[PDB]
Amino acid sequence: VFKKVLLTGTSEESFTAAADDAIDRAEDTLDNVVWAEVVDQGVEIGAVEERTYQTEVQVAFELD
Amino acid sequence: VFKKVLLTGTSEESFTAAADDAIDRAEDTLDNVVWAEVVDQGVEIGAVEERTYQTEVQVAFELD
Amino acid sequence: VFKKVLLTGTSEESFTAAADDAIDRAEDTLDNVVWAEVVDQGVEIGAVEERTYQTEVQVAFELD
Amino acid sequence: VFKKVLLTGTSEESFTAAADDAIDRAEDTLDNVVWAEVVDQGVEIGAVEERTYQTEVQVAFELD
Amino acid sequence: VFKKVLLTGTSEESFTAAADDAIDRAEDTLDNVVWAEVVDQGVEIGAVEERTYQTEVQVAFELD
Amino acid sequence: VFKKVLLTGTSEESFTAAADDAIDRAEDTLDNVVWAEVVDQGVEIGAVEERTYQTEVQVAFELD
Amino acid sequence: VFKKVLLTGTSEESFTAAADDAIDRAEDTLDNVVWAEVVDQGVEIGAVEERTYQTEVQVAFELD
Amino acid sequence: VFKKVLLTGTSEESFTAAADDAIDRAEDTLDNVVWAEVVDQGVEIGAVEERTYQTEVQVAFELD
Amino acid sequence: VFKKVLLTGTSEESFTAAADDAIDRAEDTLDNVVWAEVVDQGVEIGAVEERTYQTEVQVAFELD
Amino acid sequence: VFKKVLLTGTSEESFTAAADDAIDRAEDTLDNVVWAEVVDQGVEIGAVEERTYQTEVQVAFELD
Amino acid sequence: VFKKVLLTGTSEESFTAAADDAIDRAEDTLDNVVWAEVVDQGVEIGAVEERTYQTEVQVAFELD
Amino acid sequence: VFKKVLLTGTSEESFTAAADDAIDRAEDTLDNVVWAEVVDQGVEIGAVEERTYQTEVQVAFELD
Ligand SMILES: [Cl-]
Ligand SMILES: [Cl-]
Ligand SMILES: [Cl-]
Ligand SMILES: [Cl-]
Ligand SMILES: [Mg+2]
Ligand SMILES: [Mg+2]
Ligand SMILES: [Mg+2]
Ligand SMILES: [Mg+2]
Ligand SMILES: [Mg+2]
Ligand SMILES: [Mg+2]
Ligand SMILES: [Mg+2]
Ligand SMILES: [Mg+2]
Ligand SMILES: [Mg+2]
Ligand SMILES: [Mg+2]
Ligand SMILES: [Mg+2]
Ligand SMILES: [Mg+2]
Ligand SMILES: [Mg+2]
Ligand SMILES: [Mg+2]
Ligand SMILES: [Mg+2]
Ligand SMILES: [Mg+2]
Ligand SMILES: [Mg+2]
Ligand SMILES: [Mg+2]
Ligand SMILES: [Mg+2]
Ligand SMILES: [Mg+2]
Ligand SMILES: [Mg+2]
Ligand SMILES: [Mg+2]
Ligand SMILES: [Mg+2]
Ligand SMILES: [Mg+2]
Ligand code: NA
Ligand code: NA
Ligand code: NA
Ligand code: NA
Repeated sequence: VFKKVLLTGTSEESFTAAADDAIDRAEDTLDNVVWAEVVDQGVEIGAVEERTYQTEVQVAFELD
Repeated sequence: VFKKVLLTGTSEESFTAAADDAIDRAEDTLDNVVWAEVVDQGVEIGAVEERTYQTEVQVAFELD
Repeated sequence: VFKKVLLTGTSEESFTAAADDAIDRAEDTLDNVVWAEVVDQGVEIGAVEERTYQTEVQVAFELD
Repeated sequence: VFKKVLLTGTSEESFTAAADDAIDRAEDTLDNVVWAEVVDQGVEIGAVEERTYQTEVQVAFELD
Repeated sequence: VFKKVLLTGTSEESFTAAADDAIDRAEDTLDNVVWAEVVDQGVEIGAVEERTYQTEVQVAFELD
Repeated sequence: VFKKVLLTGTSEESFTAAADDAIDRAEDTLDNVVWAEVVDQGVEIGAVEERTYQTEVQVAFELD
Repeated sequence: VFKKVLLTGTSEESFTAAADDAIDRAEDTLDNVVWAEVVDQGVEIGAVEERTYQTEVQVAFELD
Repeated sequence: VFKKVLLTGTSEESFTAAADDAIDRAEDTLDNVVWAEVVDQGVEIGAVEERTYQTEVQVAFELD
Repeated sequence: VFKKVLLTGTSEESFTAAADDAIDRAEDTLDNVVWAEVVDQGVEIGAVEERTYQTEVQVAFELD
Repeated sequence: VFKKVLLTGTSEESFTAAADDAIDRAEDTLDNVVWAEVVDQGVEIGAVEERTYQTEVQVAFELD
Repeated sequence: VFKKVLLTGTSEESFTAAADDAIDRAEDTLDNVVWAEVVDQGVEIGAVEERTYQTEVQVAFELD
Repeated sequence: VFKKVLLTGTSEESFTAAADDAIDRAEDTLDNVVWAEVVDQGVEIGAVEERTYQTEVQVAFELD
């Protein structure tokens, strides 16, 4: 059985790096991370000092 | 990094109040709740005494 | 077996009341109404005297 | 010919009132507003003092 | 309030059995499981000895 | 001209059998049933004695 | 309250004429037809003597 | 950079002519119109003397 | 077993004729073409001498 | 690099068997088939002697 | 109230840079740009000297 | 007439490079490649030594 968690990573550099940011966090806390699916992308402008790229991923991990 | 939980709130009054019901529950248990996105709405009729409005939200919270 | 009818309710007050308007009509004519799913919402402005909220629902009822 | 503008209204009270907030703004600036279609709903929590309901609408108006 | 977890069940037999596999896991760990919604189906071929059917479900459970 | 009715069939056995359950009901009442399109699948757990598979189909039939 | 029926019209000439074919049938049987929304289009080739254009419409009519 | 405007053209003749009606209006007012994407089609029946075909297009034009 | 090819037909006349243009090409090369499903429509303006209607179809054909 | 082919399998028994029917055909002709994604399901009724389940899959295979 | 404009940015380097290209243009002309949502991505090949990445964004800005 | 092939490119570096990987393969084998549309993005983690970015594109090419 696989389970997915819905995470939004951030980066000041790129959409790829923002996806990596989410996956890194998943790997900090979860065992057996197997894949991530991009489900949304966007950019925060008017709340931050530098544009911040956001990539939302479903991160799948194997249970047991 | 943000994480989302998928919650369905209920209310006997309105769709807005049903969204609030989910957000209230998230805030009981989670720190740093930042936003909610409505993803579905419906009404339970033939299981309850009074019509029950349901609003399903992805509730986003900041990790750390 | 359940069947659904696709109804658009109207209200001069709210989206919730417009959903109720459709469900009320279903219950006038059908037995065993069990649930409604919101599928669209909108507002009529330039055909009516007062803004009219519209909520479109699939209304499910049990056959037999 | 109709044209649509994509507006997000806000309210501290309800999703219906947030839709009205967008439509009111359209009517301030545009002639012949005829209808609005809800395309998204959400709630701002962690940037404001009170929860703020957001309703995004395509607001249609007749040209000429 | 209901919460959903996003699980992918597997089976060497059928899509129905793969859905059951996810629901079984949810029921091992959660109280008050009430319903599951199928959101995706697929088949793993080139990583396994026998074709493996996958059915992804949102599994809803009642909180409290 | 074809018309479609939106039916949800149920089965304690499988998603295929639940689709058949809806089609059987359509054929009880309608002439010239020609095809069915699956539009949703799910499982009822916390209202029934045994898990109940649901398959929702648009059932098309030829008019005249 | 409005209700919609899901009809597929056919024509050997065009997608527009196929939509008209469905609307014509609705108007044969229903009072107060107000609008139609195109939801699908296709072409039957390998069952007919001439290509047959199909346009599927939700046809809305006012109740009462 | 390209920008899109969301226009609904109308015609008493066809869906193609309704798309043209929107594009014609865009070209009246905008320079460097490059393409249009159909996003919706429908028919107005119960507000007009003759059925009126509507085709909604995103009309893209090049900035500068 | 059926297979589909994803083709975009073009016409200077109409969306229907653009669909036909794709189907004609499929029939030049493939046996047992059975149906086509429209999946997108658009108009090329700023690359051609005359507006060019495009209709994208999945064209299904029977294998063997 | 992976490529996908869009195939509809058929079966008189089940949706799972119809998916298998498509995958079997892919494996007859292609090397390195790795996975299949279900994209549609339906039932043919009014053209065949027995109901025929159809499952449409994108079948992915590795190039080289 | 927020308003969105639908812009397609271009870059010879990356999808991230193409999003930035659109946002830069919005910021040239608009005050109070707050966020951008990616809605499409693609690559122009057969009209340009070098592959050109395109990222389409809804760019939101606060009115007043 | 245009045709599209559905390809998934891979890269250890970025989503942009993964799109390029698919387009490069198309250009190895096909004449008159004109454009690519991104339809999915994801990351393989638990099958490879280094995270592998995947970008799925419909690659369009002109026939004849
Ligand atoms: Cl989710
Ligand atoms: Cl329907
Ligand atoms: Cl838009
Ligand atoms: Cl495809
Ligand atoms: Mg930096
Ligand atoms: Mg998002
Ligand atoms: Mg009360
Ligand atoms: Mg729901
Ligand atoms: Mg009042
Ligand atoms: Mg609607
Ligand atoms: Mg207040
Ligand atoms: Mg939104
Ligand atoms: Mg076995
Ligand atoms: Mg999936
Ligand atoms: Mg049994
Ligand atoms: Mg459903
Ligand atoms: Mg003729
Ligand atoms: Mg269809
Ligand atoms: Mg005329
Ligand atoms: Mg529309
Ligand atoms: Mg001509
Ligand atoms: Mg397209
Ligand atoms: Mg048999
Ligand atoms: Mg299909
Ligand atoms: Mg360069
Ligand atoms: Mg696009
Ligand atoms: Mg490297
Ligand atoms: Mg994918
Ligand atoms: Na989730
Ligand atoms: Na219906
Ligand atoms: Na717009
Ligand atoms: Na394809």
